[PDB]
Amino acid sequence: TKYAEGTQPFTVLIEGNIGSGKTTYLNHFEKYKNDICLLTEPVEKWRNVNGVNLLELMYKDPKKWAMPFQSYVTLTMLQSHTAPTNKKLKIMERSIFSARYCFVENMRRNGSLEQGMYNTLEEWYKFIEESIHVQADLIIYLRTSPEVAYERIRQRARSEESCVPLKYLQELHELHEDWLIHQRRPQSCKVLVLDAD
Amino acid sequence: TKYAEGTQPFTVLIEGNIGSGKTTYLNHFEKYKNDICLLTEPVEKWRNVNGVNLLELMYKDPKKWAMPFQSYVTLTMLQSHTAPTNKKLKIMERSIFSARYCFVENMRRNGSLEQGMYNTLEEWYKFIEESIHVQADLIIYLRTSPEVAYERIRQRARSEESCVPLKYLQELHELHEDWLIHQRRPQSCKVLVLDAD
Ligand SMILES: Cc1cn([C@H]2C[C@H](O)[C@@H](COP(=O)(O)OP(=O)(O)OP(=O)(O)O)O2)c(=O)[nH]c1=O
Ligand SMILES: Cc1cn([C@H]2C[C@H](O)[C@@H](COP(=O)(O)OP(=O)(O)OP(=O)(O)O)O2)c(=O)[nH]c1=O
Ligand SMILES: [Mg+2]
Ligand SMILES: [Mg+2]
Repeated sequence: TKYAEGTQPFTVLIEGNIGSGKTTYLNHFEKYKNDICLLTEPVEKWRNVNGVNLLELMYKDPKKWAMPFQSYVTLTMLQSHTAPTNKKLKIMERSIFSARYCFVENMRRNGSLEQGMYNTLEEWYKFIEESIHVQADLIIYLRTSPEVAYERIRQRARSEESCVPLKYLQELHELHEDWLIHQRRPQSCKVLVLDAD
Repeated sequence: TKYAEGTQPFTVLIEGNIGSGKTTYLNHFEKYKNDICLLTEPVEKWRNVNGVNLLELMYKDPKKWAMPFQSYVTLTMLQSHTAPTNKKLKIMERSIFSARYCFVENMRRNGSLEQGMYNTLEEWYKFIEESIHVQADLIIYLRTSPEVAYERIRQRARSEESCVPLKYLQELHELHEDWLIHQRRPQSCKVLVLDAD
């Protein structure tokens, strides 16, 4: 019997590249706060971990900070996945699955995460699967081109993202495609594709 | 309810400094193994995580590797704490508590863990406490002098531990005292103190 098992409503995960408009899309649901559990913009947690900006530290020095940063992403997603609600609907920006299948995998490929750091994160994912219930009934995938993602990133202008290269977003885009369109990853529930260009 | 709640027998934790004799002490129960769940020598997991020696890497480069290493230590302890058994007694070498209250404390103090890494591990520890059940009925404390621990470490001669100085063991000793003697930490059930010198 897993933690939070049987405590969760029908759950929708809002996914897509950085700057695909996940927060914008979820903002339309806000007037319905009373009926829907909305867990949005988890990045604010990562930018301020009791005063520490892990997002900043990660981009400045990935070979040292990518590991703690992803471990903390994993935690905050878990907190949101397992958060109690009395409501019939929960909608989340991001999920433990995108952290794992896109970000962690990409950082393994680019060498930000050495094998040992990758292995530790992966062993955690496996234990989490056996011990903690992650409700997932629908994923809405905001599909975008890397060029479009890139312009939104620049317009929003997060200081931490000011050095994010187009190639990185191309890498992440394909990984979202692998996961949500080509079913290269084990995880499976309904996916609704939307054009966010 | 938390993961593993109501699944665990009376649980004994064996604690003490590096080289204090936890495994040696647990060896005395080997003939009772069919009636006691015995989880010994977790360092063997940390020396080989699919071929990666996390212990070795932590000691060669703590500013980089102490974080992922402590994260994996935490995981493996948790795997042992929550492991199913039909036996009426469980005895474990180490616990999540000594990893948190002794090793992580010391690595933060000596600057092996930056605030960001420290904060990440602590946020995990907090969530684990909410989500995962850790059975703890007795701690047996194999109390040693740092000097004797040092001798035993040198005799055993783990290559990973070749550069461990007496000062490090003195530091850990006072953190074991702080927790198990002075009780300046949260719970810790009853403690039975043994002279392992
Ligand atoms: C989920 C996740 C985000 N990140 C980073 C990428 C971004 O710099 C930042 C937030 O990314 P996103 O999770 O994509 O959030 P966003 O607000 O940028 O998305 P949108 O514009 O569609 O609303 O965190 C990781 O490094 N690893 C991760 O696992
Ligand atoms: C539990 C723990 C151990 N360690 C390290 C210290 C040691 O080098 C190694 C194993 O230490 P110990 O957990 O003390 O195990 P041991 O086998 O050396 O003890 P004993 O001789 O009493 O049987 O792991 C950490 O770095 N962090 C931790 O949280
Ligand atoms: Mg957003
Ligand atoms: Mg031992």
